[PDB]
Amino acid sequence: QVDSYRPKLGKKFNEALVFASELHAEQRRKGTEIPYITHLLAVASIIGECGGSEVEVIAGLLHDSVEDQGGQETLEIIKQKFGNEVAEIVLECSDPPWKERKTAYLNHLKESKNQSVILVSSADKLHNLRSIKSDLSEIGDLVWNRFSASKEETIWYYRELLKIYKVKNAPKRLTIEMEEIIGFIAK
Amino acid sequence: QVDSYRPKLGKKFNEALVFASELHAEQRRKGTEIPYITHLLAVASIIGECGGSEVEVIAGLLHDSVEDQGGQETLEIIKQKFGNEVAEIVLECSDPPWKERKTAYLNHLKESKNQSVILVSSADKLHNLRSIKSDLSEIGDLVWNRFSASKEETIWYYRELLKIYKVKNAPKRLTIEMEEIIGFIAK
Ligand SMILES: [Mn+2]
Ligand SMILES: [Mn+2]
Repeated sequence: QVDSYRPKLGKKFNEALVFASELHAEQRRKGTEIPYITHLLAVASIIGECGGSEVEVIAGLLHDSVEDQGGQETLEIIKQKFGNEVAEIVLECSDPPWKERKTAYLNHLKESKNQSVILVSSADKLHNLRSIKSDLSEIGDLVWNRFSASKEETIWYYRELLKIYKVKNAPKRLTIEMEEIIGFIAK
Repeated sequence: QVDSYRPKLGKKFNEALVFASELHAEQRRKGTEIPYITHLLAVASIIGECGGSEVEVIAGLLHDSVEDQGGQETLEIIKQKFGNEVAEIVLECSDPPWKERKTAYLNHLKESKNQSVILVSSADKLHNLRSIKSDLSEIGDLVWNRFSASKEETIWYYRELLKIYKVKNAPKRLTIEMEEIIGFIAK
């Protein structure tokens, strides 16, 4: 259990792994029995594979913690454990008629001054898209029964997200695959 | 930091997250600066998404620990921390002319009596295939300069692995995607 010297993903990342898993222990991927931690681990992995910093990988593990697991009190815990830079990425990632809310979030991302937010966001969306594709191969169009929007609305939203990620210089390794999946799931 | 009641992925899984990250802290994905923990998190995620048990997800986090991070002494630590069932999956996953070694490992998987080994193995290979595909989109054929075998040998080996996973009833969500990626990377 030696602690290596100045590893890129070290003690704070390991603390974040445990914190994310404990915080989301009872949460499930919508419509399934799959533990939600699977999504957070996948997003953290993608961010790391894009050369993400420790702060960015931690923000990836925690990007759903304020929305889904306690709001402002959880944000304060994130600050205490992981610092304000992580907390600021998480808050900026966090999110009236549905279509206006979507447009507001898209413009929020478009105007962001934090490249870390674009990296975390695009990794989150890539994992969600891979998950739709995999579910389609198992249950077919039953996958769409898990969403709070139509297939057409969902495809529109992902297409708009992709355009923003391109204009904000998200990693091409992510946007290339996104574009392939979107075309696939659009039939 | 409440501990929920009997979560599927609980205290031992959280201990395994930390152990895997500490053990592999200095290891990098071959040919890159990417921390190796990214691979282990991705494999654990895939196993969980296929309905894997806690034992299976932990084995996924640890499937490269004996080969890459200390052999039999590390196996004994795995037994002490996570039990002999996890250790037995890890050992059975772990691996003379190259082509005969490959054939021996393929037959080893084919004869396995442990469905957990097939699940962990197929998740490992799916992540490796996704990684090749993503790297191809960034660096093109330079990806092949990272391997200890030719492109033709690598494609052959993945094709044979896929056939075994199908005959051993690995999850179709994994083998369907494997087959797509293999065809893509084969040009
Ligand atoms: Mn998310
Ligand atoms: Mn592996």
